[PDB]
Amino acid sequence: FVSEQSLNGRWTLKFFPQPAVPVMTIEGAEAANGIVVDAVVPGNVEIDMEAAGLVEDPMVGNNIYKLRPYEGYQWYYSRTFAAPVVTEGQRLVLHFGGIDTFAEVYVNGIKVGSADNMLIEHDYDITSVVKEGENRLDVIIRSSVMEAQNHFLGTLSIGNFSNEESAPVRRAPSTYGWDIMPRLVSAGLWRDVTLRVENPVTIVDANWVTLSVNPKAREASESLYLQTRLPFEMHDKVKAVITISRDGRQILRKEALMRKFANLFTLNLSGVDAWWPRGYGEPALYTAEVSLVDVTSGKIYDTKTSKIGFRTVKLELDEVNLPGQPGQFQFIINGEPVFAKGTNWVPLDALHSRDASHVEEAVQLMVEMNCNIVRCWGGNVYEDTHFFELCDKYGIMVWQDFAMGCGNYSQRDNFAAALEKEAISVVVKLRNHPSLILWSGNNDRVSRQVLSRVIYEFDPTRPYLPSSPGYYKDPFYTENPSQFVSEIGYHGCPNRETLERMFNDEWQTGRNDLMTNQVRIIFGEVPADLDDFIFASQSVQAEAMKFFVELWRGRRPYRTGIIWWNIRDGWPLLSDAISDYWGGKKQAFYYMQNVHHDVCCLINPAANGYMLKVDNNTLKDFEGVVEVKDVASGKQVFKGKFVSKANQMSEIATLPMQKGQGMLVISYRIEGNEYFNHYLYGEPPYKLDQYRKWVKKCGIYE
Amino acid sequence: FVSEQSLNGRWTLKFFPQPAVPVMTIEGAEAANGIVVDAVVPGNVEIDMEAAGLVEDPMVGNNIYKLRPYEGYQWYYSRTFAAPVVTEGQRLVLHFGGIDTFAEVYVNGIKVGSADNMLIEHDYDITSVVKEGENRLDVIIRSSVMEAQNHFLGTLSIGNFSNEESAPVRRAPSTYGWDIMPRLVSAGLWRDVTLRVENPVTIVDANWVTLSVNPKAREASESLYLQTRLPFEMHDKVKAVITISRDGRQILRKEALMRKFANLFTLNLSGVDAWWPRGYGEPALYTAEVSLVDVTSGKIYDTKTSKIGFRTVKLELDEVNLPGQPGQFQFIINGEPVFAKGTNWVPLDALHSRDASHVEEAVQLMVEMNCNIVRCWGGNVYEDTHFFELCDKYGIMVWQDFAMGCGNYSQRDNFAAALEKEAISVVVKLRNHPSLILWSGNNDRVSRQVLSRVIYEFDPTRPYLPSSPGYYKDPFYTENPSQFVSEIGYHGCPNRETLERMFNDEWQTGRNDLMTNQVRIIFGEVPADLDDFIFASQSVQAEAMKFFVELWRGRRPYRTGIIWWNIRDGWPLLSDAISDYWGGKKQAFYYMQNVHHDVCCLINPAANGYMLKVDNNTLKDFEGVVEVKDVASGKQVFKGKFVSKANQMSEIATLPMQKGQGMLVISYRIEGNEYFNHYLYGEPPYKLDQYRKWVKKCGIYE
Repeated sequence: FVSEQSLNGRWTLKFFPQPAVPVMTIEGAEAANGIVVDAVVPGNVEIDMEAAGLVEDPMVGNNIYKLRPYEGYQWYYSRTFAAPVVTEGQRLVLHFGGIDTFAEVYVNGIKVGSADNMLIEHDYDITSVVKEGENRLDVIIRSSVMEAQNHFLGTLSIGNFSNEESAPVRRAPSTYGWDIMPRLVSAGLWRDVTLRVENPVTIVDANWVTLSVNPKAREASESLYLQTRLPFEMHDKVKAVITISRDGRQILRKEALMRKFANLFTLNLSGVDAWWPRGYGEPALYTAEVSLVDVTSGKIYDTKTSKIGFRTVKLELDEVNLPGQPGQFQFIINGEPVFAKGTNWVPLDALHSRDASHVEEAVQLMVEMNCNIVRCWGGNVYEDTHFFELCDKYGIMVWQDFAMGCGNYSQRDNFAAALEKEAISVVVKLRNHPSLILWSGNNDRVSRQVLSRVIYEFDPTRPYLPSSPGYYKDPFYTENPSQFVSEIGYHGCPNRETLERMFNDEWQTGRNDLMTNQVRIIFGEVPADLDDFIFASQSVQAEAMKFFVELWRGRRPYRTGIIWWNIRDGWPLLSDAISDYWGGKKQAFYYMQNVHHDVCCLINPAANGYMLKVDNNTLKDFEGVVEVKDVASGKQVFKGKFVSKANQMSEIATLPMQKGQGMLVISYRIEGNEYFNHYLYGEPPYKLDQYRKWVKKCGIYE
Repeated sequence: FVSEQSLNGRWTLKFFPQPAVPVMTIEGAEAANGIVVDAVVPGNVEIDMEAAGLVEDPMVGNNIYKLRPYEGYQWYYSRTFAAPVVTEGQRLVLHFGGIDTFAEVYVNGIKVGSADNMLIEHDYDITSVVKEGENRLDVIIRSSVMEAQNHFLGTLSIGNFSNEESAPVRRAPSTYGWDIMPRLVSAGLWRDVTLRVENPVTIVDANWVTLSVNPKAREASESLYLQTRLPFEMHDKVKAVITISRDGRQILRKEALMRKFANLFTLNLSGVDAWWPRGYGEPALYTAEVSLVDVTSGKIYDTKTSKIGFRTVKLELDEVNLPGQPGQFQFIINGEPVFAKGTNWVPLDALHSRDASHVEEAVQLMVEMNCNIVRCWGGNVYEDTHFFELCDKYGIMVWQDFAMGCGNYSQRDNFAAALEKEAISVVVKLRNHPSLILWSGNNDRVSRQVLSRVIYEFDPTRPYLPSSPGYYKDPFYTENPSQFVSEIGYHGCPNRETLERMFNDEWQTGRNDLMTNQVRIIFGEVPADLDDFIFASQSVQAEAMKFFVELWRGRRPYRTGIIWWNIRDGWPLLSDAISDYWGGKKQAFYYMQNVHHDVCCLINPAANGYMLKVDNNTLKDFEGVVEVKDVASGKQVFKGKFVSKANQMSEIATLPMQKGQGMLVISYRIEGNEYFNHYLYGEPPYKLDQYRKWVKKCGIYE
């Protein structure tokens, strides 16, 4: 964009209870009896009120329930802005990255738009209403909860675990409450507000599509679907300048005279690397830039730049074993069947204006874990562009769920038009990121028509799948027929430092019972000491998660992927996450890390023994040695060389059954690098002090 | 509702020919040159004009054809009403139970609505337009026939037996003419007009769904889908009070704090009886009441009460014998396959404001007949709530056809939006009646999309079936393959008292020939005497109907149901009904009554004799004796005991073929109760005097 003048910073926020007739004008907003405080954009209204000392910190104890009255409040944002320089023919666009949710937008007392979706951007042409000098921007938000009473719900929209208030509105269903995730509806301008100046000649969209890729020949066929705004007097007088580069070095430069507003450019490239997920290769990214330049004067009218990756994606459905069942598929990246291992992406923060501050660390948790895939939960908002940029950079594939609740939705025209608008917005915005590999829904009007037609018309290169949503050794897990398990979870108690900071009735804020259960089956009794209960509850979560991934990794090539719930909490809570809201890595995080390795030696239970395997999630063969040794006595159970064939599971040896309870060490070395693992044999209940000494003498985990 | 002030009574009706430009304003209505007369609401405009002596009685002779000019007239209803007490926050709703059809509704000279469907209710919020003191209500109806010329018809909408004027409008197709049913379009406010006052806290809908039922254990799982209007200041401060009772005794009382506007309550009940159709058990009904009560003050904001029945319905489709053919299904009520026997429901009156006055007696005709099912014809209007209440009370299942004509309809957006609005209105209004068991239609845009999507979203507990629409011993009836015959009919001449009251050209008002035919095949010659022709024509209809039901009852379990056309006339006419418009029971009515018994001994023709059967449409076993005796000579053909197994047909004996013509008596006694039947053997033509003596000496029918 020619000019991007930010409107972030200090605004004026006036809040008041919403009357029977909602306030939708500036006159009623300034006449209403309310409280005026300073606000920060981007932000949440609860953050502004806590800065004013009007609400307590909702992250401690039961303070979150004290935000209940504000769900029926209205929120009046207002600020003054200076009008940027607009010459004749240019357009001034007021850009909202996120309005939660129902609001009337005014510029100089003139309504410029009416917003009704918190998950998509909002752009309003304010060229004709802006004035010279000081201008006025007013946004009057009304109660999201009360808007639901403007709709009549179908039978199948009531009673589902999704809140009925979430059914007729386009908002993140998690904000209304889920499992233990607490109700925090909130409101406000939770993303950037900016002013954009566009030339009469401008780029509307630049769609990059990888037609084909030959990784060995270092070649790729890349298409550019360029749509521009082009006055006819500029036809045959503007040229498009396409530039592909990597690390400063220019790979390709193509110029073409713009004779029409929409064009397709096919670039056959040489000496370019393919984009691969983690383990299967390098996440090669190339800077793709297109510019509209005047042929005579050289004036640059617009320029769009993004980092793309040459990659092809295909979902291979298995119709021989369980045809059409959830999980009977496998991702084919660059013609190679990949094994998916990763986490489900939950909200990063109940106050979603703080999501961007957590994106960096949260994605890094997947890097240390070595996740090659991540499934963004449909109950959460759509993450912004920077999240996908990090997944592009670190080679983490993205499975994107369209925002839906666990329960049926409307089948009428009004809700379909709102979902089509949302789908077209999200698809066009994200369809150029190589990390994104799959759209997912869940004649049901939303998934089997509206979302499918949008993908068919705006993203034909990605698959669209409308489906797939006590003792960890129970047949419930060990005899699951799903080639690709999606949401597998287990509860763990957060670290003591997180407990003493977030905090009976406070712990409840049968799920808390589930914690005490799992410790009894594994360790016999519930430890009276708090520190002993934390280590025991975290060790149960650690072994259970490790067992799940090792099971799927060891049953390849039938098993094709495993996504687990989850990697990080979005609120200081007692849940199934392996890392809490403040960055505390629980005991499970380290157990899984030694199993998500590119080449991992593991043990699976066998009929008359233990099966020592080695899994390879790369495209190269590896040689090494592996040594199995009982922890307690130190006896060597197995030691020998192994060949890890590329992109497959390899069986090494069948170990004899050990006596009673105990632990085995897995010491294997690859190319001079030492890697470590373990296997808990025997039958529960175990002695907690014995399991503690096994971990300590193993010398792997603290 | 807090206040229901009726607006029924005397109105002011001004009628005039509709100009080229239809009158749609109060100013043009009062300026038009017309006639002003007193009117009665609810009513039909023809009834008001006959009270003024302006039209003759359209029930005598050819007077109905003199109402032709009024089809192009406009009708201007007008009255004054006092405004009920409305406090701050309350809503005043003007309720129309039925506007026929196209009208502009004005309150104090301000248009509050525009109506375009005579089959559904119309509600308009007149809170902002009502004034203190005397108010004005004006309804300007225009010509329904002329509105059709505002549409272009498809090829398949022209030429069908449905009138082309009925295709593009939402009106009862019967009003335009059907078979001999005469054309009487009519107009007016044919149902109640009332004023309703709603609190800010009010009940929008209370959907009762029987999830499951265990008749033996006297248990049932009942769900309540409650949708309310709830100001946020009332959240957590209003409670819902649910009460299930029967005959004053309270069965269940549940209270729940209203924390959101829409909720699902599941009630697991004990000591409750299931609802059964006639014969299969008791029509147990329970008073289900929900109220919104202020937790502090105890103020009752709203209360909705209705009688429900714990019942489950399933349509078992036969895909082995004739897969997908009409009639190859059977109703499963409470897990039991039921045998359906009943009548088709035609209009109760061509002037439909008189329907409510006939509902009581008409439903009683099905009670004396012992019908356990009734199919409301799609050419008729949707009956009101009281009709379904009587079917709930007397255990008569209801098969509801969506209002459609025999012929294809439009496939464009305008007609689909009008039908979706009508379907959503009718379904939400009737989905709580236990007697209702089936919705029926007939990629055809109406049945295979619009109606189906409405049922899927607003009534998932009931089946939706888009289909099934000379000598009575001709193979045309005796070799019909339909397990469930739906519209089986036969003509009979009404009683003499009905002829001398309704009345060549008058009798015509080849169908009248059909009467003279059927008497010739059965009795040889056409009786010259009128009384002799009436008895002969009614006896033909009586034996033919009796034969049809006995055929289906005797071929169970393959045959699953039989609905016959029809039980009652809606106008003094010569038709196939077994009871005329003035309540006169024709000879067929009594023949069918002795065959619709819960346990009926009957005879079916066999290959080399007669098959003596006993049918059981209950869930209990019965023992008795049966005696067969020839009428003319008095010889005993058969006598012995029989065991009637529950809910099945049982063969008793194969009787030898009797000589020549004659009649058999069927004298069977069950639990000390005497029941009677007969069988006409031989081959037509018969002597009418001989058949008369057979009936007289049989001692069953007068």
